[PDB]
Amino acid sequence: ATLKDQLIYNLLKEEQTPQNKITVVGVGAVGMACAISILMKDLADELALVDVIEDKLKGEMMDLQHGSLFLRTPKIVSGKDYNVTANSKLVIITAGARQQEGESRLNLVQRNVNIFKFIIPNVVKYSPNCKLLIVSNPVDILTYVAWKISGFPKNRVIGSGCNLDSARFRYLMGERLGVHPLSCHGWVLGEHGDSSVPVWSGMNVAGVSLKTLHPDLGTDKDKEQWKEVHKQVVESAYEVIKLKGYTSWAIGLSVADLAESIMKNLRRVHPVSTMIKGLYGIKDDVFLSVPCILGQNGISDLVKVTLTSEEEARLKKSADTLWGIQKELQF
Amino acid sequence: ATLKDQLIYNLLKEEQTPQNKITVVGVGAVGMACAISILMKDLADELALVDVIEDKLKGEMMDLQHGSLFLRTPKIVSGKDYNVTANSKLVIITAGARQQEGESRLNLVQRNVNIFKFIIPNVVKYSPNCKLLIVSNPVDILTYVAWKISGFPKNRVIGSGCNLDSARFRYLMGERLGVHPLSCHGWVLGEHGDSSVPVWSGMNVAGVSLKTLHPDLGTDKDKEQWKEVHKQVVESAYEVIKLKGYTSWAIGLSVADLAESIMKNLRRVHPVSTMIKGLYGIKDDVFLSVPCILGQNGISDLVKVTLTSEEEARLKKSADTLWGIQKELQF
Amino acid sequence: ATLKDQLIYNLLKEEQTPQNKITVVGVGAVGMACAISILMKDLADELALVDVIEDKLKGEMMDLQHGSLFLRTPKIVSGKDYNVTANSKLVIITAGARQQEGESRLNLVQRNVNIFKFIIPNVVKYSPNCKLLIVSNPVDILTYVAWKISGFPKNRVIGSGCNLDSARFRYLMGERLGVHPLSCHGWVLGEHGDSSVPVWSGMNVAGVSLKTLHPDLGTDKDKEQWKEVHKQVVESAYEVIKLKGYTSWAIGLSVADLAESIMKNLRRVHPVSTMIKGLYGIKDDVFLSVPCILGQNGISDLVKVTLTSEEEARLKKSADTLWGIQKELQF
Amino acid sequence: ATLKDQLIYNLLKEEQTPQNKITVVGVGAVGMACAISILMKDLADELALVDVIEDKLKGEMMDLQHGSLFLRTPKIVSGKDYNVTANSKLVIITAGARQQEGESRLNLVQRNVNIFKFIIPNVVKYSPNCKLLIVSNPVDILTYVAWKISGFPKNRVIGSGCNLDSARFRYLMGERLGVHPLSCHGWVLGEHGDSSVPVWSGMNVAGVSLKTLHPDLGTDKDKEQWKEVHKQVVESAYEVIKLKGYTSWAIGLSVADLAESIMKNLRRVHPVSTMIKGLYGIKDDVFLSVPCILGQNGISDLVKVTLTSEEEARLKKSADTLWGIQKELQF
Ligand SMILES: NC(=O)C1=CN([C@@H]2O[C@H](COP(=O)(O)OP(=O)(O)OC[C@H]3O[C@@H](n4cnc5c(N)ncnc54)[C@H](O)[C@@H]3O)[C@@H](O)[C@H]2O)C=CC1
Ligand SMILES: NC(=O)C1=CN([C@@H]2O[C@H](COP(=O)(O)OP(=O)(O)OC[C@H]3O[C@@H](n4cnc5c(N)ncnc54)[C@H](O)[C@@H]3O)[C@@H](O)[C@H]2O)C=CC1
Ligand SMILES: NC(=O)C1=CN([C@@H]2O[C@H](COP(=O)(O)OP(=O)(O)OC[C@H]3O[C@@H](n4cnc5c(N)ncnc54)[C@H](O)[C@@H]3O)[C@@H](O)[C@H]2O)C=CC1
Ligand SMILES: NC(=O)C1=CN([C@@H]2O[C@H](COP(=O)(O)OP(=O)(O)OC[C@H]3O[C@@H](n4cnc5c(N)ncnc54)[C@H](O)[C@@H]3O)[C@@H](O)[C@H]2O)C=CC1
Ligand SMILES: NS(=O)(=O)c1ccc(Cc2c(-c3cccc(-c4ccccc4)c3)nn(-c3nc(C(=O)O)cs3)c2CC2CC2)cc1
Ligand SMILES: NS(=O)(=O)c1ccc(Cc2c(-c3cccc(-c4ccccc4)c3)nn(-c3nc(C(=O)O)cs3)c2CC2CC2)cc1
Ligand SMILES: NS(=O)(=O)c1ccc(Cc2c(-c3cccc(-c4ccccc4)c3)nn(-c3nc(C(=O)O)cs3)c2CC2CC2)cc1
Ligand SMILES: NS(=O)(=O)c1ccc(Cc2c(-c3cccc(-c4ccccc4)c3)nn(-c3nc(C(=O)O)cs3)c2CC2CC2)cc1
Repeated sequence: ATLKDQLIYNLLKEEQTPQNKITVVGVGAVGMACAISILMKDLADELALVDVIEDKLKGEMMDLQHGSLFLRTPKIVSGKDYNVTANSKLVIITAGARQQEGESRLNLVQRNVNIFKFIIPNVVKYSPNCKLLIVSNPVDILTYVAWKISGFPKNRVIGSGCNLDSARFRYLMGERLGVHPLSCHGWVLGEHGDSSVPVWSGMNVAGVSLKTLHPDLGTDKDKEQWKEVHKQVVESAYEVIKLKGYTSWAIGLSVADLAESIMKNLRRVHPVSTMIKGLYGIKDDVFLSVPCILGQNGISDLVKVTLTSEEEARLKKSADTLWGIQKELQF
Repeated sequence: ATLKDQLIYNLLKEEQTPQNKITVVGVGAVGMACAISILMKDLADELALVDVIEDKLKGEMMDLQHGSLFLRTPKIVSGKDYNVTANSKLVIITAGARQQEGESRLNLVQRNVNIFKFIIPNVVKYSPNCKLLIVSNPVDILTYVAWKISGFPKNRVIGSGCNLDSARFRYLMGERLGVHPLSCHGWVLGEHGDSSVPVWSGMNVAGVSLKTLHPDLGTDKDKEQWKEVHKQVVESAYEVIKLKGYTSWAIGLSVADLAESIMKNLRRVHPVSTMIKGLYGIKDDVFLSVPCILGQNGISDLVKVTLTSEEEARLKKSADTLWGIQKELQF
Repeated sequence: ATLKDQLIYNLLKEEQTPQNKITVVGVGAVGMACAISILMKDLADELALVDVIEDKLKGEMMDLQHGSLFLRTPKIVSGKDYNVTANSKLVIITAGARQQEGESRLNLVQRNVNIFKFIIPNVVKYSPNCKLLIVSNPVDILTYVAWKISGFPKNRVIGSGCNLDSARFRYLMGERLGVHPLSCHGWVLGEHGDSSVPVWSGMNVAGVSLKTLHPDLGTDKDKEQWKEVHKQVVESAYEVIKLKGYTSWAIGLSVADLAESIMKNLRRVHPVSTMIKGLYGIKDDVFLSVPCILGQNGISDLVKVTLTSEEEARLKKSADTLWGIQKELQF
Repeated sequence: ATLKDQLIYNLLKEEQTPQNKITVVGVGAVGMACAISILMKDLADELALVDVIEDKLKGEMMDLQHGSLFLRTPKIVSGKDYNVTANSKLVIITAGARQQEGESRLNLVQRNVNIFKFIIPNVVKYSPNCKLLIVSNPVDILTYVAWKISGFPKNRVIGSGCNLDSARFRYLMGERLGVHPLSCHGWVLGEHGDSSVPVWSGMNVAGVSLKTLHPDLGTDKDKEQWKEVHKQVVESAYEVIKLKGYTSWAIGLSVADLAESIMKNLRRVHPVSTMIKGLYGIKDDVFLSVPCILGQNGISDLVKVTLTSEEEARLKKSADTLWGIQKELQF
């Protein structure tokens, strides 16, 4: 008899069957920040990692495993084969190609489409009932791509979208007011990053409309230049990329926040990218961030924000530019 | 009036003072993993980061700040000047040089000594009552270096030591037994890494001694080769380094574990590197890991583990080796 | 030698000092729910309990101590003597008399004033720098009582106020909308309980004003009867009291929420009872709930909510009523 | 269109299907302490409460619901009908009769059996795949009763047993040593309370056997009287009952600890009561606490503690007395 059998009497030859499993595909800085954030929030009973770089993948898995004593996620697995991902409730895509020096980031779209053409069918093959959370950029385009390839209904395909943009907005708003971002409310909608739309009518503390207090809010003649808050939502992201080479910690925390609502069926409202055709005169299949109710079935509902004519037109124009690029992608 | 003053009536304008502050020096992978782990465990109400690479430092700080919505640590600061670190309760040193190709371990440690000669006096100036937690390698030697440079009493100078090695031991033990590492008990003592000592007499589940169940435990005669568990404690560290280039997540969690005991005054027992002169025939100023009680004053007590003659001789040999290196360091 | 000295070598024998200490005075259902909530949220490194019923006090203390394995608050103490409370950062007052059958509300408050005349001077003696959080009812009147007895500056005397009423409001709002209360925003201000004021202009999801969507919101004309949401804020409290005899769990969580902002210096915004003289035509020393910024110094700022004429008149009428009662209290 | 439909566009008519549901039956002080502890540890996505006292049940449910803002458990339900319990992963039984003044607690056994004859078939009817965790006293007898009535395999019927007794043991051990109970290891096995067995051979800090350090450990001639540690495991429970009337907080934390391992599939080792026939010469169907591995299938394995002849005989005698009473219960 082995020492294990000397010490331990077994009652059950059990079905190792995962109940609250999450997969992260792509273990770059973003994927691993999502992983550590999910692990430290105790959201999964099993975590699977997938990548194409085999040594890096195994090393990251082992590094996490060596911390198991300090975690409450008892099973961490990895592999290039998607059988390690079977029966995931939630599959997070952070995979992408490396932009080469000098080239334009427009070259990355089709490269990442080709990556998704390999990833997404394998995800579906092993977790046909999962929710897909897309993080890879350009995220609104790639969420549409993931939706198309997966065949999933739109409630189960979620783009991380403007959840991070809105977190940055509330951070910068809190800095100006001396109030924790949790008590500073404001919504950035539409496309992630450059073209996002700040909804000035919704910016408030304790239910007090800042736009009503300060009618110049969000205009160019605002002597306090609150529009700079949204400008810095975009430019601070480019600044972090310039300063440290990439961003990782805030998106990792953002993604774990989305995973928390999904895994725990919270029905909190998050600005994530969803298939928005049938709103705002948008007549094309495109994904844009609006406030969505997130839970165990993905996006079950969304909030219809009342928009100014200018805000609505910006969303329509974003839909047009998304549709224009999408019709030139090769599936 | 400003929008802020329209919205908010100020009662107090008093110089806010830091209450439960941690500093991390060095924002490579290890420092940032310590940072994110401390942040996600809510161990500090203020986090300061220091490095000599100014752009990387600012970018990491901003990245964390952008996740403020998702955290409960309201102040995150950074700078190359140590005034940002003033009044830390705990200062975590992860700074070090990059060992160059063909650079000897002896030349490398001296370069880290020269780094500590700049860091530690500056830390002491602005937080003279802090606890020092030394992570940089060689960690046991550099804990001695920090102790000698700081002038601190020995209770307030702690090497992360074998807390990580023991976590790896318990992970590997749990893998063999099918039990969570939290319930698998076993202690790795002495030097971090290469020369660490597994204390087979303490390995147990539910208080059942594995050595008494299986007297070959820890010997080469053991048909089940349980010595491989300790061999993998050392080799798996080198394997992660080979596979992903460095280690970060497990040491980050290990450091947060130590920080939790110190910041919350828990008086849990951890194997950390402490001044061991007076034990095991060691008469030199050497730091090695033994089980220590950790709380608000650093190391207040240590456990006197009953060691075999062979185990004691390995600690004494380690102390001899460490002192031989330390007495040739240029301070 | 003793077993303890065989096992443990002591380095430091120094008077341990309290670092992040909370006291709860009064260990009825409300005090103990505050206690367990603070313990399970890891808000304090020392918890002191005080009451005049000595056996009940010791039994509650011991019961918590027996769960120490499952907590991270290493010191739990109690006594009728206030030396056990020395150096608390936050002192939570839940003490009060049992209203007798046929005893008037005016006779009852005077009995709680006489209780506060013994409690508050003793608290101040041993923690002169603490923040006072008053929970006992009538909470707004007794916050004034504690302020006048303590001599504390107004920033350090806080009534739990309408944080609980607003939580009930958001729960009931979330039930109607199918959204988690965390994402349902609405503020109940003024007096706790009976005479509280719902601020319909601030009720929103994702920054979308419900009053602007549904102009009948808050009126008797409203076919959807949203005023019933605020009516249930008051009536559901009385219903719980009728059904289980008292309320405890929600106020315990509400108090822990306030304690979290104070202990961690979060500067989140909470509707708590604060000195309101100078607003809304109120010239008397009266405490009512408005949104306040809570941190390490108590209430540092308050938000000036834009109120309708009717809302402002209700706050002014409340202040008139409270002052009429307070000026007849015997100190 | 209602305000809800004006604000929110619905994507999914969804199956409200519970994924991580827990039920507590009996909402006395113990049941509600288990409930609040489970809620504050975020273990369930749905909590159901059952009792026969209808007003108390509704009041406790409402009090919890009013705290929803401060929790992450989005659905709290209650009822006397067990359809509210459908599809629970884990069902915790804390129901029991009130001992009348003067009568012997032996009269309670059959009264609580009769209670279980109503409860357990209804639990099975609506959650035929759940794990049953029995807390009601006498817990080892009633765990056997629940096992018999339910028809479940023994891995899915768990008595809270000596998990609490062992937590008290480690608390008292920590008090003597000045070490947090988390670092003080020691096991109390067998029957809950009066007849429990302290396993002195397993008592250790950092793997250091206290019995080997101090061979009088656990004997009557021990000049330091460490046997008093186990005496106080029993007597401190009776003391709390005398002082406050009952115990609740420590058992609530104990039960949440067991629920954590079960719901998160941790495979930690806990001393819980399990059907032990086939060990220690025990030839009868009886439940006694031994160290069990707990996870998503309940008790999957148990540790075979090496026992002295006296320890083994105490467990055999306990089995005999359990069997003697059980054969006089009426099912
Ligand atoms: N939506 C948002 O708010 C944010 C999104 N991101 C995006 O996250 C993505 C990843 O960011 P980083 O980690 O910094 O990039 P990275 O390039 O370092 O990591 C990408 C990983 O994907 C792996 N990969 C490539 N092809 C793969 C394939 N078929 N299958 C599996 N794995 C594959 C790669 O080997 C790599 O390890 C980027 O697209 C980035 O723009 C980053 C921050 C904010
Ligand atoms: N004790 C343990 O268990 C473990 C310790 N380590 C050690 O952690 C240390 C850091 O590891 P990595 O982050 O991977 O290396 P890294 O080289 O990427 O980071 C070191 C950082 O220290 C900075 N630095 C150099 N001189 C400085 C000075 N005067 N002041 C402030 N910052 C300075 C550097 O700019 C660098 O950003 C290494 O020595 C490593 O061996 C790594 C894992 C396990
Ligand atoms: N502000 C809010 O939102 C809410 C406040 N409360 C109030 O909390 C207070 C306590 O509620 P319960 O625990 O249910 O009542 P309780 O009567 O059971 O507990 C009050 C405790 O105060 C003790 N006491 C009396 N005089 C004392 C003195 N000098 N010093 C120390 N302790 C003393 C009493 O022995 C008692 O144990 C009540 O006034 C209640 O109305 C209750 C829930 C909501
Ligand atoms: N195993 C352990 O370590 C510990 C176990 N306990 C035991 O917990 C049990 C409950 O303790 P308390 O809450 O203080 O007692 P309690 O008598 O106040 O609560 C029992 C509840 O069960 C309800 N009840 C009675 N019959 C019922 C039925 N058919 N169906 C549903 N509910 C029913 C009762 O109405 C009552 O609300 C007791 O047996 C106690 O000995 C208490 C502490 C330690
Ligand atoms: N609506 S969309 O058309 O899908 C969409 C449009 C635009 C972006 C910008 C972008 C990209 C990115 C990378 C590679 C290719 C393209 C690309 C290619 C073709 C056409 C359009 C865009 C975009 N990366 N990126 C990052 N953001 C972070 C962060 O930390 O926020 C870190 S990199 C950001 C947000 C910027 C930092 C604030 C993204 C998406
Ligand atoms: N007792 S000592 O003399 O202080 C002491 C002795 C030996 C070590 C080894 C070591 C080093 C290291 C790097 C550079 C120089 C020296 C050095 C310089 C002079 C003299 C001796 C050694 C040591 N780095 N390193 C790491 N470990 C990890 C991990 O993840 O564990 C990641 S890098 C480890 C632990 C090994 C991987 C498991 C460490 C300390
Ligand atoms: N603005 S004020 O003048 O301070 C102020 C005015 C009125 C109240 C009502 C009240 C009392 C209470 C008890 C005893 C005496 C007095 C009293 C004495 C003198 C003068 C006026 C009132 C008030 N108790 N009480 C509770 N609420 C809960 C809960 O769970 O909410 C549980 S008991 C509530 C809130 C009600 C249930 C919703 C409270 C405060
Ligand atoms: N092995 S057994 O035969 O099942 C078994 C045997 C003995 C007990 C004792 C007991 C009871 C209890 C209540 C009612 C009836 C019987 C009873 C009836 C017939 C025959 C035997 C016992 C026992 N209640 N009780 C509590 N403990 C706590 C705590 O906080 O620990 C709070 S009440 C305790 C533990 C004591 C405080 C430390 C329990 C079980």
